[PDB]
Order: sequence, then structure tokens, then C-alpha cells
Amino acid sequence: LKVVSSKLAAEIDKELMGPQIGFTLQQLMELAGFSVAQAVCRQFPLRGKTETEKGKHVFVIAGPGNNGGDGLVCARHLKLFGYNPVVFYPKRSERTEFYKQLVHQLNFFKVPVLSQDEGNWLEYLKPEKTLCIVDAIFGFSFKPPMREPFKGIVEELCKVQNIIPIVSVDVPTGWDVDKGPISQPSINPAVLVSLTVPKPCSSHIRENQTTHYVGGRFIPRDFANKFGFEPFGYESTDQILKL
Ligand SMILES: [Cl-]
Repeated sequence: LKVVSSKLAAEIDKELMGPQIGFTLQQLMELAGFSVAQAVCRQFPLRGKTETEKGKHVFVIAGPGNNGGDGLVCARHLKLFGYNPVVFYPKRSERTEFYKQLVHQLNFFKVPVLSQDEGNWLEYLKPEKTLCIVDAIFGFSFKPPMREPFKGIVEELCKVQNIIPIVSVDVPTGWDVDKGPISQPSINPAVLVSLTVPKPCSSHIRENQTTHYVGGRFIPRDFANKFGFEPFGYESTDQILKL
């Protein structure tokens, strides 16, 4: 149960995409989004389920930053994996080119992308229509207080989180990245998919209530050790590891 502070997490990302290492946001985001999709597929296998059961959708809520981007990637892989993903993308930064491209990729795969209005997103918070919800609102760079419409979105999610499973990307939206859940109501994810390395707030989950996965398989030993942790033992060619 090793974790990295939000401060070091920012330093890691900065170094990974720095001139020395040379990683591009496109690569990391693609790999990260892939991880999340793989966790969803592993947690909610389609084998066995009836056609009616398979008709349910995977409701992906994308935030305006990096976390949301990871969600846009996740949605495309889920479509390829055989699921029926639906994306709710309320606030889009019209200055980040890659996010726009990720949306075009979703259109290419015929994955619905709802707006903050026209999409009546609330219809997807009903048990008979949604298999699980992917929480890709805010990542480790989150800093309270939370503003609308994300505040209200989290409220709506908390009302049905005990009936519909929520899969949180990197960290549970609304939680203090280092201190843990503070504000109430608070997200209680059925699954948490930490990216690169889990943050301090991850030690606040309950194993009986939340399954924990770590994703983002692109960290060498010496680099990890430099930041206080050991690279995770991903099995086979998996892009996720349980715990
Ligand atoms: Cl973010």
C-alpha cells in the first residue's frame, strides 16, 4: 500500500513529458484510458450476461481537463471491447487540440457524446439503463471548492452510487487527493483505478466496498524508486494490476 503525494504526482507527470524522458501526452493518455477500460471489462465481464443485460450502457462523465481526456480514450476502447458507452462531456476547453481530436475519434466509433443540456444526461442515472458509471471528472490536480455544474453532478451521482457502481479514474472526484473524503455527500466508488501510482486518498477506500486497480504501465524501476515507490507487478501484458 505505497502511495505518492499530489505534489510528487505533479512532478512525475512534469518529468515524464519533459525533454529528457520524451513521453507525449497522446501516448500517456491513450495508455491511461486503455487501463481504465480494461478494469471495467475485467470488473464487469460480458460473458454469460443476456442480450437484454448487455443492452445497458457504460455512462462516462468527462471533466474539462486531463482526467476527462482519459475518459474519452476509455470510452473508445469500451466500444471496441463490446460495451455500449455513452459520454457526458459538459465543459470542453476549446483550446486543447487533443481533446477535440479524442471527441472526433468517438464520433468515428459512433459513441454518443452528450452536452451540458441537449443530452438529458440524468436518464442515464437509472439502474435499468446503465451498467456502471465512469467518474472521469477531476484528477489528482483537483483543488476545492468544486464549482458548478460539477458540484451538482457529483450530488446526483452520490444519490445513486449505492445502486449503480461508479468506477473512478485516478482518484474519486471530490475527495481530497491527499487527505481523503472531506466534503459531503462524498463519492463511494465500486472501483478505483489509480493511474501511474495511487495517491494518498486511495488509502481511504474500503476493500469490502471498493476494488482497487492501478494502471499506466510506463514506469521504469529507477524512476519509481526515485519517487519513493516500486514499479507495479503488472501480470502478463495487462495494463492494470489488482491493488
Ligand atoms: Cl483534471
